[PDB]
Amino acid sequence: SRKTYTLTDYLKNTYRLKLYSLRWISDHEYLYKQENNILVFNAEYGNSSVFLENSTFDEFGHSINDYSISPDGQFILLEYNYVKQWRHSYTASYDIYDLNKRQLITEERIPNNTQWVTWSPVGHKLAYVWNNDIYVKIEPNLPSYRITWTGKEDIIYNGITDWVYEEEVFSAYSALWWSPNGTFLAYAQFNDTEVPLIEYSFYSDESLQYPKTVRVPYPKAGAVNPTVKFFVVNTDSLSSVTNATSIQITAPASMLIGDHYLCDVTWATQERISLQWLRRIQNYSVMDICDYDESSGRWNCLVARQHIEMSTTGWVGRFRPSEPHFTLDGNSFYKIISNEEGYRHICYFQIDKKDCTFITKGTWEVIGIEALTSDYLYYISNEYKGMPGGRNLYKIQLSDYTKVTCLSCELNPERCQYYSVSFSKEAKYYQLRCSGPGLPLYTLHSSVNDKGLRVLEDNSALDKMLQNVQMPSKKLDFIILNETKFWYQMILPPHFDKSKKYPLLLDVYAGPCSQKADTVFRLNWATYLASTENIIVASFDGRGSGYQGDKIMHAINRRLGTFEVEDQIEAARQFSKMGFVDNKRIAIWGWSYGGYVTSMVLGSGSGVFKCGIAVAPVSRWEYYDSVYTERYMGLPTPEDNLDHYRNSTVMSRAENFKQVEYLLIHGTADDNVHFQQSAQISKALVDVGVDFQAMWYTDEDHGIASSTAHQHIYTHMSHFIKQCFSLP
Amino acid sequence: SRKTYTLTDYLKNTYRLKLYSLRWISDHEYLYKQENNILVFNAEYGNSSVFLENSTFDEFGHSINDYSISPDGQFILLEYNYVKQWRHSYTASYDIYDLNKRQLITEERIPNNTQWVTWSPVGHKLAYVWNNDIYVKIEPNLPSYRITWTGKEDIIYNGITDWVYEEEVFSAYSALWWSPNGTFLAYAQFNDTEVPLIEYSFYSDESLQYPKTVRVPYPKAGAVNPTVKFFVVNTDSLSSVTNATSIQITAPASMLIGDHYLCDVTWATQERISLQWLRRIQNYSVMDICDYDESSGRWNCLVARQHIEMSTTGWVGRFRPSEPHFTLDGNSFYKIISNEEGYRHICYFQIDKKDCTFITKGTWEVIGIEALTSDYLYYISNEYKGMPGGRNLYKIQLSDYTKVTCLSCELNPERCQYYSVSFSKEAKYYQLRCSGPGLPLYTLHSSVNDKGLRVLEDNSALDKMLQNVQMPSKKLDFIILNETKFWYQMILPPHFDKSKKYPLLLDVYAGPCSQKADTVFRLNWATYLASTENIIVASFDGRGSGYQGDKIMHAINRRLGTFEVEDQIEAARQFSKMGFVDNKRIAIWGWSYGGYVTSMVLGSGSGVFKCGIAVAPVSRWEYYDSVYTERYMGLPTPEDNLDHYRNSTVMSRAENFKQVEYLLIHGTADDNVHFQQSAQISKALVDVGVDFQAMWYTDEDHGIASSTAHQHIYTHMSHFIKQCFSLP
Ligand SMILES: *[C@@H]1O[C@H](CO[C@H]2O[C@@H](C)[C@@H](O)[C@@H](O)[C@@H]2O)[C@@H](O[C@@H]2O[C@H](CO)[C@@H](O)[C@H](O)[C@H]2NC(C)=O)[C@H](O)[C@H]1NC(C)=O
Ligand SMILES: *[C@@H]1O[C@H](CO)[C@@H](O[C@@H]2O[C@H](CO)[C@@H](O)[C@H](O)[C@H]2NC(C)=O)[C@H](O)[C@H]1NC(C)=O
Ligand SMILES: *[C@@H]1O[C@H](CO)[C@@H](O[C@@H]2O[C@H](CO)[C@@H](O)[C@H](O)[C@H]2NC(C)=O)[C@H](O)[C@H]1NC(C)=O
Ligand SMILES: *[C@@H]1O[C@H](CO)[C@@H](O[C@@H]2O[C@H](CO)[C@@H](O)[C@H](O)[C@H]2NC(C)=O)[C@H](O)[C@H]1NC(C)=O
Ligand SMILES: *[C@@H]1O[C@H](CO)[C@@H](O[C@@H]2O[C@H](CO)[C@@H](O)[C@H](O)[C@H]2NC(C)=O)[C@H](O)[C@H]1NC(C)=O
Ligand SMILES: *[C@@H]1O[C@H](CO[C@H]2O[C@@H](C)[C@@H](O)[C@@H](O)[C@@H]2O)[C@@H](O)[C@H](O)[C@H]1NC(C)=O
Ligand SMILES: *[C@@H]1O[C@H](CO)[C@@H](O)[C@H](O)[C@H]1NC(C)=O
Ligand SMILES: *[C@@H]1O[C@H](CO)[C@@H](O)[C@H](O)[C@H]1NC(C)=O
Ligand SMILES: *[C@@H]1O[C@H](CO)[C@@H](O)[C@H](O)[C@H]1NC(C)=O
Ligand SMILES: *[C@@H]1O[C@H](CO)[C@@H](O)[C@H](O)[C@H]1NC(C)=O
Ligand SMILES: *[C@@H]1O[C@H](CO)[C@@H](O)[C@H](O)[C@H]1NC(C)=O
Ligand SMILES: *[C@H]1O[C@H](CO)[C@@H](O)[C@H](O)[C@H]1NC(C)=O
Ligand SMILES: *[C@H]1O[C@H](CO)[C@@H](O)[C@H](O)[C@H]1NC(C)=O
Ligand SMILES: *[C@H]1O[C@H](CO)[C@@H](O)[C@H](O)[C@H]1NC(C)=O
Repeated sequence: SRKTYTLTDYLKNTYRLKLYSLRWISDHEYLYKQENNILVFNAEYGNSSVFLENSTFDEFGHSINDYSISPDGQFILLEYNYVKQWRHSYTASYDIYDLNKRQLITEERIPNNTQWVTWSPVGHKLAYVWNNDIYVKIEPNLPSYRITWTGKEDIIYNGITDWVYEEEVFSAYSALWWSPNGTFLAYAQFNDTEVPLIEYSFYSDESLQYPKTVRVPYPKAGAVNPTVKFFVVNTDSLSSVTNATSIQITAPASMLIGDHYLCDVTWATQERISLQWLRRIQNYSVMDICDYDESSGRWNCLVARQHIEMSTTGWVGRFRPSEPHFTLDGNSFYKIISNEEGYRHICYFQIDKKDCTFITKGTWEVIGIEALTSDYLYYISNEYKGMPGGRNLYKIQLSDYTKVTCLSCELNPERCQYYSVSFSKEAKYYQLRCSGPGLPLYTLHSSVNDKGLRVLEDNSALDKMLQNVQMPSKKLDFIILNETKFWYQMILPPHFDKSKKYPLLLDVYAGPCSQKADTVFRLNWATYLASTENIIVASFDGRGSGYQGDKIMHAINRRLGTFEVEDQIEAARQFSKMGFVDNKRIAIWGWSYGGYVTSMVLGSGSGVFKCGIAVAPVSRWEYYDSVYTERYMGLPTPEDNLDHYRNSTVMSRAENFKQVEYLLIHGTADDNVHFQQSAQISKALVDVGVDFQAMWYTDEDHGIASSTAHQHIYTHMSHFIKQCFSLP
Repeated sequence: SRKTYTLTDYLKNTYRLKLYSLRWISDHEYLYKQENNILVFNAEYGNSSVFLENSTFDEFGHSINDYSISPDGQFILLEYNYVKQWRHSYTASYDIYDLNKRQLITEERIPNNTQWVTWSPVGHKLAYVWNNDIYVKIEPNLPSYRITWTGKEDIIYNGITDWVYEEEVFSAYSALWWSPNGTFLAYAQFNDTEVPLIEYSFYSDESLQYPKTVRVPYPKAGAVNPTVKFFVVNTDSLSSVTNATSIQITAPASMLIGDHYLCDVTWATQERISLQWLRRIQNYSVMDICDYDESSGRWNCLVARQHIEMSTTGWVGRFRPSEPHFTLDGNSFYKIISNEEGYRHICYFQIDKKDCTFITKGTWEVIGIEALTSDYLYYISNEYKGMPGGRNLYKIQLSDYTKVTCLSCELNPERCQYYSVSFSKEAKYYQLRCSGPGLPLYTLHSSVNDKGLRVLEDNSALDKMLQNVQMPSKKLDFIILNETKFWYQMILPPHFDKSKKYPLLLDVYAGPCSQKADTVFRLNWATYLASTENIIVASFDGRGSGYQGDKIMHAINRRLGTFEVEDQIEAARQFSKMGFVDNKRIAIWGWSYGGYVTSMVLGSGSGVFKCGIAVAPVSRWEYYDSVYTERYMGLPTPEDNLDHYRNSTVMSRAENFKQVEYLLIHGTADDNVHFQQSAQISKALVDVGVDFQAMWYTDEDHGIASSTAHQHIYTHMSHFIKQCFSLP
């Protein structure tokens, strides 16, 4: 009976989680920002010298957005004038500071408006992208060599991804890859010549008299995609009297007979590079393994060494083919592939032998491979307790596959069931991040004996303040439909009394391979809704969700907008059954795919929901980008899946919105889910004569993430939900 | 105590006003459509033959949008495939039907996509515009002659106006003018080369995968305007072996020294044409009077016959310089100009004498000159009863200026105080349209003796149905501020009991020279609000309004967004004083300028209003079009009026919205008041953390006038108002 977690608490960020972001630099040391002084810590003993002080750049003259230290400690890269583009891309200006000579490098600098910069993985070589071309600097103070000359704004991209490659395939702006010791620089080249443009108004400061039209090469579903090429250049034989020789590695022939994507590049040795390609119909992929050829000076990709990967029940990978991890000599590698029972497990490959050996099996999936030593492989899985929403670090003995030790399950089972890990340069040490269900807990460990060295952060600061407030609780459980379990989670109000009728808000994402029912600790809008408004905020992972094998995941293949929406409605019904839910007060809300599902649900006239909110929803699949959409729906042609594209829009369900209160919200400068989508919904609802609520956000994009917009939307949503539930 | 006027009554249009739209064809006959048979009526005796039957075109094969009969009765022009553009512009396809030969003209037809068509004023010559060029047809079946070759989409306009000329100067798409007997075709040419474009998304049917970007030459305030040229061509000497000759008529030299507009063209004789020009700073204008010069084949405007008109207190004209009406010999003309007491009266000019003589004076304005015979001039004025919102037909004896007869005041003073008139080809007859405060009443009259011939329509059909419903009443009165009267109107609920506290909705337009307090009979949203919801819907004409002379009209010169908004707030206060108003329930709403004022008012934090709705508001003047904006504000430069442009935005008042409930509504395809404006408001409110309501209308323009959008918005607004007033 103290204060509750209020809307303002969330919005103003009064209760803050501490983190412990460290960047390893050797096998023995790491860096950490402390009161703006980057410090170097000794993994073993824990002592720390100051590496650089908040002082050093008092009079830089510019506000410093980020730093990045050369792998050999000698120089430090300074990032300023940060201007965001899409989710990962941005441009900045850069300056290099010599640490020996305590000075800034004044001549032959990095241009203003640089799109990407990266060090070589050892030493202090530099590669950067400027007006879509790649440049290399051997020494920070020396003149840079030009690698490509073809770069052209919104047409040719060298070393950086276009829109759809950034967002849907690499999850990165960067499209260049150094070889381990820095000899080679590989890069992708993207030709967007015939990719159609999305165009939308941007309004800017009210001083701007005419609105700007932003235009972006963006392939909607079934439209014309970019084409890609791959090159490797030798930075050691750069001339300054000759243009650099870039060596192309063509796609596999099987890929060349139609549209495809380059979807993974991973160096294997100093002279071996592995590449993964994927057909536009994303159920067939091929891996190439290429060796440097001394006498030719090109890259030989032995077809004997190819490895085909495909799926009959859906698409390849969770979102794309998994990345390989090679052994030091690079003759074999481990990779997560789905077994024949449909479960994602670690497989073991020989460069030239065509099959592989699973080194794990079970009714659970490997989340990712984390580290590879000479006789141990470390990975994260959801095996422990057989709960998919959990997350734990395991290690397996390379010389004996039965010897599997769980490195985190036992460490604190009550507080910690969701871990991630960050290893040191050779895995002498590792840092565990526990993120639920208790308050996050960062610790350090040495791999040699798996000894827990010390506690890095434990959020006891926050723990104090939090017993001062009536927090909500989280139940993670499952229900059974057709004797398979489907997990749900519920944020329950403080003093939850199971005999009363609570109003319930269904929190939905439901996208392919999504997981909204997990054991993470979160301070968010739902916390406020439970704590202050006594609303149960529930999420449910139905068909289509991940981490439970392909029978659940691929269940929506080619059939988006069906099973995942019906299972959501079902879950609602089940919650009524549970008894502590007010029947006549169930709501639903979600963002992106979440908004689509919300809308599809509200549109189905199942009468289960009183109302919902869709934020930046997809409304019909022909509008979303090709790489994502087609991965699940294939092509919107009559020979393929046009029928289901058309059978699955929100607008056809417009009529049924007559039975629900609806809130449509969408940022006008949304480059991802275009405003178009919401605009099509409103139109549909107007036409069939349905009242609803609406909200645009001028110049906000898909994040609606700008400070004041963020507060404004949640505020507007809160009022909506309260009035919908008749709370005061 | 029967049924009331409901929201559905308004939206579904259950109670319909009958009209009597007649198109005169001679001095003795007129046409009238009647369950789809155009009939010719005999003005004198009232009998009627059928002129053409709904039958004639049963199997035309196309749906017929409109007709237009050649002045000489021989042919009939048929308009189909109507596709709307802006307020007046559209394109259509056309067919000419021979009435003698009872046939359609099959060869040498009018192209699909014709932008404007018009007959010569006598005979059956044709002029049309296609891809921005002018063509003339001497006979309907003959090949057309090409007049201009320079026409170019969105750049060069021959014979039609660009955006801003259509909307703000000619109130017409058409920019060509026949001489009285059809000898000459005058036309304007518009060069939009450097006029910047407004661009906005259009979404179309949901089948359209990528949104279309509409782009339109549109000069915002202070931006680069179009330039204009004026030509006359002789249609009688057209060749078919020679490109046809267009004599240009340059603007006044005094105009060529800076930006200007052509703002009126009016033929005076068979060989005399009058032109009015206006400087971009719209307080100085010049009239040219041009004669055909047989000897040069050219047009001569003696500088000695020019007539300079200007204003020191504001701009010239109500919205532009008034049109001249010439005597038959074309040596003198009448024109409405403002006198030195500031009142708009009819002035009498001699082509070459530099002064003019007022033929009316008084504390009232002439609304317009209607007809001119050899010894009588007919006009509409707001003189009767000294009420500006009234409207009556007067006639003045040309031979004696003291002999002024009021032709309509007395006809039915109780039912009729707002008249318009339509004269026959020589003013032998005239049709009065009474439009308030009673139900509209159309009658016919002969001018010879001013005898009322018969009643054409009296809406008794509607009168019947209307006593079956509890209608509201309208009070028209004034209040006094600084011993001048300012008029208000109130739509009062049925059984209005002056001792109760009613909730009040302030209906605002407030634009320069506007009039929202008049005696017209209207069936609209306000009727519903009064009748069914017992809300007083009030309007108030404050400073800036028209028809009361320049001291009231010009009061907001260079100072938009001040006096007109403060007077609106004042009026609200006055209504509280009246005693029958609920203090804590005053609302305000308006559209366009009306939305601007509403917003400015809500933003002033006068605490008088609980809430308001802005539909397609102007938010800052730099966004609206040049011709309108500058007419009142001048140029947004530091040497001129930049300061007041900046001191008068809605967004700077954002903070004060914290004290009111707000609804922002705007059509996304608004080519007039661009969506941009509302987008800037929302952004401002978000940034300062103010909650509000919003609604966009996908693909609707400034009218929000499409059938389903129209119903949807008024519905959405109604809920808003009801909840704001706590009404069931
Ligand atoms: C952190 O301190 C260590 C030294 O402190 C530890 O030495 C161990 C041998 C052990 O006995 C332990 O109890 C003790 O606390 C620093 O190691 C140093 O490294 C460099 C040589 O490269 C030198 O500066 C020191 O001479 C050397 N110490 C020893 C005794 O070997 C280490 O530098 C420091 N780390 C930082 C950056 O804070
Ligand atoms: C990047 O842009 C900046 C800012 O526009 C440039 O800054 C100017 O640099 C020169 C130094 O000789 C001076 O003329 C000015 O004093 C600078 N302006 C400021 C505010 O510092 C800069 O030159 C550009 N840098 C690079 C790497 O080209
Ligand atoms: C980094 O790896 C590269 C690639 O193997 C090494 O470069 C080779 O060096 C040896 C000489 O010791 C030669 O056999 C090859 O000709 C080199 N490859 C070429 C042509 O690039 C290099 O030794 C490694 N280390 C460095 C130089 O940092
Ligand atoms: C319309 O008026 C025009 C001129 O106002 C008349 O034609 C001109 O005037 C006289 C009379 O025919 C001639 O001397 C000229 O040759 C004519 N000008 C030209 C070349 O067009 C014409 O008579 C009138 N037509 C009608 C319908 O009455
Ligand atoms: C049109 O209006 C302008 C602006 O109101 C008038 O010019 C102002 O008046 C006097 C005399 O020119 C000056 O002291 C001001 O500096 C003027 N202001 C500006 C910005 O022009 C002008 O008199 C009017 N008539 C015209 C076009 O001659
Ligand atoms: C209408 O009638 C005209 C006939 O003239 C006589 O009409 C009688 C009704 C009567 O009033 C007499 O005074 C008139 O002299 C005829 O000539 C017109 O052409 C007719 N018009 C039409 C369109 O039918
Ligand atoms: C390198 O390539 C560019 C473009 O092809 C060319 O203009 C430039 O001259 C070349 N430089 C040398 C050294 O040949
Ligand atoms: C990929 O999936 C599509 C759609 O079901 C189908 O046409 C094809 O058989 C699949 N191809 C392969 C190689 O699995
Ligand atoms: C054609 O007009 C006459 C009016 O007298 C009417 O009787 C007939 O039914 C009409 N048809 C239409 C379409 O109104
Ligand atoms: C105009 O359009 C229709 C449809 O394309 C065509 O059949 C017709 O003949 C066209 N001709 C004209 C009127 O120029
Ligand atoms: C008339 O004008 C146009 C454009 O200047 C020219 O191309 C055409 O050849 C001319 N022809 C005639 C018919 O005189
Ligand atoms: C950053 O500067 C100093 C340098 O050592 C650091 O100790 C301190 O905590 C920070 N300075 C302050 C007091 O803000
Ligand atoms: C069993 O599967 C789902 C849940 O997985 C269930 O709701 C459905 O009714 C059954 N089968 C189907 C989808 O035909
Ligand atoms: C009279 O005009 C307005 C009308 O309310 C008022 O604001 C003003 O104070 C009065 N007088 C003067 C001197 O402006």
